Amino acid sequence: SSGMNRHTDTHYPSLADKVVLISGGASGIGRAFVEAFVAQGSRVAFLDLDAEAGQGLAHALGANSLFLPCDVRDIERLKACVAEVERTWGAVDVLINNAARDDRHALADVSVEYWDERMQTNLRHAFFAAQAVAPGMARRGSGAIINMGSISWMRGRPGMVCYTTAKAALNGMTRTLARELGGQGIRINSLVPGAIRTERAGLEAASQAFIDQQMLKFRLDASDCARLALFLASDDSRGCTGQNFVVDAGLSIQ
Amino acid sequence: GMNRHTDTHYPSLADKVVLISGGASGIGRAFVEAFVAQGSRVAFLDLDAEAGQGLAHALGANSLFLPCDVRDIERLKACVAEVERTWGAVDVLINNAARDDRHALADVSVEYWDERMQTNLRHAFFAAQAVAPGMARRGSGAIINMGSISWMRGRPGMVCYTTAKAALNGMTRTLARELGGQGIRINSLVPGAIRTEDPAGLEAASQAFIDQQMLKFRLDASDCARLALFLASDDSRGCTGQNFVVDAGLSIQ
Amino acid sequence: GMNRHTDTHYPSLADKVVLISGGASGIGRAFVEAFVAQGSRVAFLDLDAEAGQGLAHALGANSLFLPCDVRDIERLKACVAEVERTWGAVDVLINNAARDDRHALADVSVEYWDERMQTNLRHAFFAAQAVAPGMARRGSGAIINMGSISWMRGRPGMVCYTTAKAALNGMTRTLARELGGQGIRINSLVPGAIRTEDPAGLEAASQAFIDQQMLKFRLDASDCARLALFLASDDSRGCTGQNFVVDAGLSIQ
Amino acid sequence: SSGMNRHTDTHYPSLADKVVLISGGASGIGRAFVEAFVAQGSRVAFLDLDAEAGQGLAHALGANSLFLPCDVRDIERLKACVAEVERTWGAVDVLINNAARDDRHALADVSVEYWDERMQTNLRHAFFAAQAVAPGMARRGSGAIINMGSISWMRGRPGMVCYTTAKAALNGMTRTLARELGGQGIRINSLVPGAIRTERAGLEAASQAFIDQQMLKFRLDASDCARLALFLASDDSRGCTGQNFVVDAGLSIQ
Ligand SMILES: NC(=O)c1ccc[n+]([C@@H]2O[C@H](COP(=O)([O-])OP(=O)(O)OC[C@H]3O[C@@H](n4cnc5c(N)ncnc54)[C@H](O)[C@@H]3O)[C@@H](O)[C@H]2O)c1
Ligand SMILES: NC(=O)c1ccc[n+]([C@@H]2O[C@H](COP(=O)([O-])OP(=O)(O)OC[C@H]3O[C@@H](n4cnc5c(N)ncnc54)[C@H](O)[C@@H]3O)[C@@H](O)[C@H]2O)c1
Ligand SMILES: NC(=O)c1ccc[n+]([C@@H]2O[C@H](COP(=O)([O-])OP(=O)(O)OC[C@H]3O[C@@H](n4cnc5c(N)ncnc54)[C@H](O)[C@@H]3O)[C@@H](O)[C@H]2O)c1
Ligand SMILES: NC(=O)c1ccc[n+]([C@@H]2O[C@H](COP(=O)([O-])OP(=O)(O)OC[C@H]3O[C@@H](n4cnc5c(N)ncnc54)[C@H](O)[C@@H]3O)[C@@H](O)[C@H]2O)c1
Repeated sequence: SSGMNRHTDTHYPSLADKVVLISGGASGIGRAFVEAFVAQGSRVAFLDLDAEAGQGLAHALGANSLFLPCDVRDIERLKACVAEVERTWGAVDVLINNAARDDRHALADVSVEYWDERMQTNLRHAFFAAQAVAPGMARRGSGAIINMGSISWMRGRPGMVCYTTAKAALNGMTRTLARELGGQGIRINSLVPGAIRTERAGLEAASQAFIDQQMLKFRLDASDCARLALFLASDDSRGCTGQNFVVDAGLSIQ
Repeated sequence: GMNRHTDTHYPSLADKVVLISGGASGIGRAFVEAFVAQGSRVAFLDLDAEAGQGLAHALGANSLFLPCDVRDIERLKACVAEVERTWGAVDVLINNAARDDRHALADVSVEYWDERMQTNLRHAFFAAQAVAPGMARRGSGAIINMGSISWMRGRPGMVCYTTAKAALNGMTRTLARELGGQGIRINSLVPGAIRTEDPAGLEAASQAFIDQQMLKFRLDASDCARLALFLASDDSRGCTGQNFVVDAGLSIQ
Repeated sequence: GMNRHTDTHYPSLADKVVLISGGASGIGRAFVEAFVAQGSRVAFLDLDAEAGQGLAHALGANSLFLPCDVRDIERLKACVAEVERTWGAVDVLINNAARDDRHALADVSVEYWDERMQTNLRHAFFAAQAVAPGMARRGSGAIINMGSISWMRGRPGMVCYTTAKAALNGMTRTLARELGGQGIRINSLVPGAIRTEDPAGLEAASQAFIDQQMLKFRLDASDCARLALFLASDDSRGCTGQNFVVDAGLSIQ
Repeated sequence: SSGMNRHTDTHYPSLADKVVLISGGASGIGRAFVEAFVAQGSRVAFLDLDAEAGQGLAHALGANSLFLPCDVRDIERLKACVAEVERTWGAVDVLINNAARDDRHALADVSVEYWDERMQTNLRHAFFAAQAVAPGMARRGSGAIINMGSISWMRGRPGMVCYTTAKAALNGMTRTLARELGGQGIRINSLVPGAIRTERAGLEAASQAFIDQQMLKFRLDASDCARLALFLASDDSRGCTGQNFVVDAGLSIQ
């Protein structure tokens, strides 16, 4: 559907028919991944807690898009959602650990219950999702995992300690997983966005603030993220593992 | 009788109130002994009661052992409040308690992951949260997060421990910014392969670390403690947000 | 007959003007061939005239070989100006020319150091300086600095080469900021141990890199070229100031 | 002399009588090193192109301070200055590569002659000085090298490409030298300052700008640098090599 963003004009033959799985795929950046992979002719499954948003997107993208309802805090349902994907299409080729929650919170405000919840939606699934797809990949001898990272912890960003600390956690989980699974043919990297404009006056000011702080004087959008994801998924990046790829218009270096 | 760990003397450490988690054994013990030798008032937390009691008794009246399982945040909070009740606001927090037991990626259950994160990461946040208001009232404080080179070197077979350690690398930066306007500096102390209490199997493993290191000698707990004293003292007053790596070059191979 | 290096097709590369130093052989050749396959106009510089001539002849009318010894800044400037005269402003500069010959710390003279810095670092600055005004007039441009993991891994026995490579790591960041307001993005492409044209001695060394890598296969020039195409294309339009490391995990050990 | 800053109250017995060599020692940060080591009772030699500044400082600090005139661009004189130090006191214990020139310069303005000169005063000496002191150290089985680094290249600071690129060069030269010389007992690290107030209206504003950007809301001065240098020199840091130690009040993380 010409209504839905293709995100790039580039064509990656190596993505055709690969099985892709994206968590938090129904909105924002996750939606752009879902769109971009479908446009390259992958078989794309995504998970999201918003069922009516997920259903609309699968309906718009057609039969090579699959929407599986899932709350990533429930590891049981996450492993079930994985098993379903592997049942329908085979072993996953490309896992994108994207689901996350970046609501702001002062350090003094944080209760034990909040911290545990935030760690569960922000960090713990990426581990269990990678744990779930790994053996299928290993059986085949190949696959790719992308962990969505953030420059927020790199820039020491205050006021959201559970989210920045999870993002920092994934930076390290990428390296060690890379080592643990590389012998099996599985490459793992972190895609690290800067300030991506989405849909999640004073808005104009905040937007100009980013442009003033960035090296490249235009705003980043979800397309910039998906363009990096397609490269990281494709055979073009087959020797890259353990690494961060930062798409942030220079905002992390100031 | 006690390991003093350095002949250096830091006048700025005299009388400072120092709180260390997992202080009864290993690295944490070395911190406890080193800061006591500098004249600090040192409170430490540990779930090993017998080890903690013995150590406090051996070090005397400027050591205080509080029993605490760091997974229990309420007890952690209570231990902090009691330190502040006895000696006033903490000057120096060292988030040290950790469990680095090996575990294969394939075998980790939800429950293991939650517990390993709670032992290895969660408490460092809550301990910081507990000491911050007392620090801010006084206008000064230092926090030291014990880090690890293991995640930097992509070390396999202990994903919960390395991921926690990588978590604290980020938590250092962001809390440094969030609290530094209150006068609180926060850094991570990042050791390499520290020797701590098949003879050939041990000897061989120890030789392998020497062979891979740039400096050809084994590191021990004293190396750690000497870095911590500097990171606590007024000599590092302007350092915040940073890692300081004591690893004989093991991380650069 | 030619290595195309990828089956990927980047429409944004069609007709772009690409300048590569040390393009006649090895990695630089792979760049030359890969961008020509995408429909770009590719100019390359090299001191090996016979290799450059043959390559331009083999690739045809959208390849231009300019003889150039990159230590000679005046010639470097002249080659840039001639590219701009034939095809207009450069779209994509790849600072590639380097010499990585081994040399012991103890034995390096002033003259060796100066020459090794001139071959390995200086030209990348001047080449950037030469292409920047033409980029700025058009409002867009990309620069790629070929980096190395060797300094990151503290590799001994070639101090001039590793120090140059570490120099470009910093030069990437600062030129990214200085030129990005003009629309010019700058990144470093950082390969691991790339196979390029005692059999047991070679086989063993190659096996050692496989053993230390995370992915168990040897990297080649094509791996490099496929990253460069992405870093040149509109797919990386928002990436600047950054390293992109293609090393099969060799740098994380 | 009570007139001269001691920089710390800390006492390091392991520094007593060690031989220290500092390039660009007569002014600013280099002067603070010279003062701090003398106060710990080291034998301190420094090099500087400003003879009358160097003479004044050696006169003020007394007989365990030695001032050797030197233009660090002249590698010959630098190796001679080293040989003199080793002749008078033995092998150097602690080398601090501090001399540098941070005049601003637009990228378009830079001529070949400028670039080569700047690289010579900013980078090339640190290599040759480390080359000169190394064999004496190796003979003894011990020593320490500190390379003065800068957060400027880390923060992608524009308008001084020769200086930031040299600083970036030394970041890498620290790692590789660490490996090359570690078997000999020589440890090498980079001391990396933030915005240090020195003596090198609108000044007040610029100063407030740093405080606003820093995490810790006070200015850094030369003492902060020397306090780190003494630790890096002493036996207290005997297991630390190959590393950066950044003293910048959080300015690099923003
Ligand atoms: N916005 C940016 O500038 C930016 C920058 C850096 C990193 N990122 C990262 O990009 C990724 C995508 O972020 P986004 O901005 O599109 O977020 P978003 O919240 O706009 O959309 C993410 C999706 O995740 C879903 N989701 C949230 N909780 C979930 C749960 N428990 N189970 C299942 N689905 C759940 C949301 O409903 C939504 O569908 C995240 O990893 C985030 O950290 C974003
Ligand atoms: N040993 C090394 O090579 C090494 C290397 C890198 C980093 N580190 C870091 O050093 C720090 C100290 O480590 P160590 O090697 O001495 O560890 P250790 O396991 O020997 O000792 C840690 C201490 O914590 C206590 N402890 C553990 N769990 C606890 C809990 N739930 N409640 C209370 N106390 C608890 C233990 O009883 C022990 O006294 C840790 O943060 C570790 O991450 C150690
Ligand atoms: N080979 C690897 O494993 C590897 C690893 C990391 C980084 N790199 C980087 O890859 C880039 C390409 O390297 P390579 O391995 O193909 O090197 P190479 O030495 O095989 O080829 C470099 C090319 O530059 C040309 N050249 C050298 N000096 C020149 C000069 N003064 N004037 C003009 N041309 C000159 C050569 O003639 C050759 O064609 C270099 O920047 C190197 O730093 C290579
Ligand atoms: N100022 C800061 O905020 C800051 C920040 C980061 C790094 N640094 C670094 O700190 C170190 C000291 O800098 P500073 O600010 O005190 O500089 P300064 O210029 O104030 O004093 C440095 C000394 O070096 C001398 N010198 C310069 N050229 C020389 C030459 N060719 N031969 C011999 N001596 C020479 C100067 O005359 C002076 O005596 C340098 O390595 C600099 O990069 C400074």
